[PDB]
Amino acid sequence: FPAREFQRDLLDWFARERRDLPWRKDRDPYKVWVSEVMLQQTRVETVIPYFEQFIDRFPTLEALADADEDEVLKAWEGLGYYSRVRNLHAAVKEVKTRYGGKVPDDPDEFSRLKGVGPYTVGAVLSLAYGVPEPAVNGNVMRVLSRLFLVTDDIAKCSTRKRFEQIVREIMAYENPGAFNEALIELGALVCTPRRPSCLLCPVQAYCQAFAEGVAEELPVKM
DNA sequence: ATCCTGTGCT
DNA sequence: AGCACAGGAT
Ligand code: SF4
Ligand SMILES: [Ca+2]
Repeated sequence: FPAREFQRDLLDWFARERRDLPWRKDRDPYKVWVSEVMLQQTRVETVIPYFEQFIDRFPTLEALADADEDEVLKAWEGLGYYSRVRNLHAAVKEVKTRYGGKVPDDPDEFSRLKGVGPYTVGAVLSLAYGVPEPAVNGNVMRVLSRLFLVTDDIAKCSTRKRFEQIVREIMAYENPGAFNEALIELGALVCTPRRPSCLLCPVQAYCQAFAEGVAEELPVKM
């Protein structure tokens, strides 16, 4: 696989098209983390004002850690999935109490926190700390399944481990955050669930699904 | 190594 | 009423 050329085309596209979303204002692991939790459950159009309101109320990890659960829930109200904010709240309290108030940059340690799974670990650590971990969410699974014609069920850990291995092989190690962000952004804007915009895709020349005319059949979910 | 869960959609 | 979605699940 011509990974360097792929990285060039993907990252050049990302340089031009990257959305100036609120959670991209800085690289605070706390803020990235909050935005990833919101985006896991809610459309970007709705997350935008909730994120700003949430971070206004709780600007830093310690601010959230120290807030009463009532205040946290009030800030979440309208987003639903309240157990997921309760878990975030417990996790940042644990960060304050056992991890010096700093999000661990060890994927293993960060993963032990309540609610924190492989994707959240990869997103937060690569975006905020530049740790070369894969950040494979639904968007990335769709992009990789198409590029590499992966027809395995994406609900399976074996399939996700394969996607993880692909990212580790093709990642731009000089900027893992940008690389991971770019794959997610491509999935959001171009390589969409239905009718992907293949004709204006920056990595079309690399894509096996486009070449075979089966992009809309991918990814495979049982 | 999942399959479960809250949610939205039709 | 039943299905799709989307990640973490121990
Ligand atoms: S060419 Fe189409 S299917 Fe392939 S990655 Fe680009 S948008 Fe996705
Ligand atoms: Ca975990």
